[PDB]
Amino acid sequence: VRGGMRAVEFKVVETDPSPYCIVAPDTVIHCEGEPIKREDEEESLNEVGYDDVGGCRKQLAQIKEMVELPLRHPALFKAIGVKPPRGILLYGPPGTGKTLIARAVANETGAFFFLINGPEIMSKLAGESESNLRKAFEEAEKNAPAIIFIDELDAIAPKREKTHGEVERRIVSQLLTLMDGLKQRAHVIVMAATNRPNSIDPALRRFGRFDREVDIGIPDATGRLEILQIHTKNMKLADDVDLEQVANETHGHVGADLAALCSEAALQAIRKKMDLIDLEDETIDAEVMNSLAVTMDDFRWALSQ
Amino acid sequence: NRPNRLIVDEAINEDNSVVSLSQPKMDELQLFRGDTVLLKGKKRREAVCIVLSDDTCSDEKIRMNRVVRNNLRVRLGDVISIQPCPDVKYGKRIHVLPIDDTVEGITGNLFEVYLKPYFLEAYRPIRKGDIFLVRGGMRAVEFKVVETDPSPYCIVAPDTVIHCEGEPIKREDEEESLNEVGYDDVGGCRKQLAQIKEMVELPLRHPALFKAIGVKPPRGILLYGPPGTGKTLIARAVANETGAFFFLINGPEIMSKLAGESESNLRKAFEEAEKNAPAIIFIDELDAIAPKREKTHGEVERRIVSQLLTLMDGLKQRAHVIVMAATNRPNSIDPALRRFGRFDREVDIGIPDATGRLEILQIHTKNMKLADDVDLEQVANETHGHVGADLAALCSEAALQAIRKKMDLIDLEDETIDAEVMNSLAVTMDDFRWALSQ
Ligand SMILES: Nc1ncnc2c1ncn2[C@@H]1O[C@H](COP(=O)(O)OP(=O)(O)O)[C@@H](O)[C@H]1O
Ligand SMILES: Nc1ncnc2c1ncn2[C@@H]1O[C@H](COP(=O)(O)OP(=O)(O)O)[C@@H](O)[C@H]1O
Repeated sequence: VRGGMRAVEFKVVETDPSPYCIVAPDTVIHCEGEPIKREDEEESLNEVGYDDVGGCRKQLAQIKEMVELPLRHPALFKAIGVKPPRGILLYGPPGTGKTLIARAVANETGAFFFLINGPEIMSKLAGESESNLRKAFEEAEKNAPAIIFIDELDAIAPKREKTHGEVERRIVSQLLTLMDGLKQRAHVIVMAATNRPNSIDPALRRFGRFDREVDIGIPDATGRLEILQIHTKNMKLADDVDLEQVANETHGHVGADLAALCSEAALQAIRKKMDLIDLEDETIDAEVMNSLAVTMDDFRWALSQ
Repeated sequence: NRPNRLIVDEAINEDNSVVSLSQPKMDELQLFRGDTVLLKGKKRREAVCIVLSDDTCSDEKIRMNRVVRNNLRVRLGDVISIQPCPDVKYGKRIHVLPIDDTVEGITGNLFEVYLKPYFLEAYRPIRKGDIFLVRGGMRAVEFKVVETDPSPYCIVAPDTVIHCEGEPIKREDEEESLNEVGYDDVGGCRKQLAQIKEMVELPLRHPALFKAIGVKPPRGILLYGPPGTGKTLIARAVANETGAFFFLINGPEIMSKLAGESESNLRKAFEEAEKNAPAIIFIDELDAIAPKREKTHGEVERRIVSQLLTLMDGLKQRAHVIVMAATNRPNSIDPALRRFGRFDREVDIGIPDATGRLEILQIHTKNMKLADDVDLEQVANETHGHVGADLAALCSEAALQAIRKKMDLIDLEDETIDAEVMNSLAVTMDDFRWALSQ
């Protein structure tokens, strides 16, 4: 159930007409004050899903079929002799949803996920850095089927003309080795992200490595409208809010932009309304957050900064 | 929902005894042009002031300077209640002492140099426990009201006796010095401050909001502009002004530690800002740490940036902590620092305009005695491309020049400088002329 700028998950502990029934205007509803703890096999809905991605469609269609078999039907490859794609490279400017896309495909496919971030790896001491890459790959395999997503890849593999360092080079090579090291039982796929080919070390393309590529462009008008909706699903929008308009005027924006736009319009709304009445810094009351509504005026303010 | 509850906004009048409301509010409250009022705020505190009208003030808000705002224990944005106080009467005795860390360095008769001028026929209303500021002798002295005869409040009239029994009380933790950076110490920037202010308003003043909400507040604020533009000053003020915890990081400083010892510091810094959140982490010369573009080169130089990137992405939590950095321009910085969740907000602090300099000039001459011939508007008018650091240097030089001609030749230096002396000395337009001509 969505509201007060967030979503609450509820479990049906028992129904009178058991085990199923319809909740009618007369149905009494008990809600005895104690919040149950989530059970391992009960994925939170607050998780990334294909339904949290907008704009991409053809790209998702491709990626989906690419991982379908290896990540959902591993035995197939134990019995078969064909090779599934091994590395999927994601092209596009920042805030395009590459990470979001990779995280969803994983969740959405029950796959094990492990995120690697260049800046993060590249800040470890020399040697301590590679030990991590290996420890990472090594773990993704323990829990395969799994998806290893290297975030800012070019932060690790730029070699072209920009590489320089008896460590910088020692790392790439390490990544190359680790890549070729794949291929086994329940398969694990590697997904990386960068702004464009040119950034990456040509070696990473060499077939058996990142042999598949997907370019996530910038959304189109419809794409933004879509993205807008996704990021306003938990908030109360006034009737004057025209997302289509908002979508129509944000030409070259990317998801990260639109999300920021929504976040700002809501915080702006929170500052005029709630804020001035003043019911903050305590333990925010649901009813309050629930009544507050972002207005087209609030998105106007955001689009004008 | 209480016609007497108002949002404490900034002051137009720098005088410690006055607060401004709007006429329609003065009516609704039935208050007059000079009525003494009783102001209630936080930590069960109070203050007594004189209320004037302000056509630029809004019905809901109340303008009040940092002295009163502190006496009340409220920050801008906070709410206080106002009530009339006509029953107030002329004071008999008054005991006040200076706050130790505001008189170190000087010797002399403060009463004569400070109290006497400050009160003199102004009929300032004071409530016991009040702490007020007085400027002179090229510095500001802080005084606390230890006790008033007509207790707990009264007016200081030409007849009111004023005791000042020689012992300087020690400051109390929760009593911020007025000698601290404030929005009132910044001039020129306005729109930039307006932006930054609203950016940190919620996360730094209403943390729980984000515990209960799912929206993301800006995470990194990047400040663009040439040197001496007040970027550091701006960041330090927003922090103070918002009760936020502040932690300064300086590139050159970090980049001088041994390899590894340098990153350990960045982490230890971020790690501490979080301990005391809400907090503001200001990285000073950022480009001294993150230039990567084409100018980065070093199995340590790179290892640091990456470290900063990691630390940035590491943010996001309970009471939020915001990161503010400063550089001369985009180009200088590593493009990676822009990547949304990091320094996703930018603010360009240009060079002041004519009015901006006039403003800045005033701020840096508030503690000195200016002769009547001093024309700051002129001074402002001729300093075209100057920036705050310039104007401040200009003031500092004009005063030192004044000190060298006057005091200096009479010769009463190298001993324990007497307040009365420093207080009499006045910087003349001639002194600013000398400065502007070097
Ligand atoms: N197609 C999209 N649909 C919905 N949200 C998106 C999309 N693209 C980006 N976003 C928003 O922008 C943030 C983008 O960051 P991320 O997914 O890490 O993208 P990238 O890896 O390109 O930087 C996401 O967390 C999401 O909130
Ligand atoms: N807008 C301003 N208002 C008042 N003083 C200013 C302003 N800008 C700069 N200054 C003066 O210049 C010195 C500028 O240094 P700093 O604040 O560190 O600026 P920056 O970080 O750009 O070098 C400040 O301490 C202050 O005395």
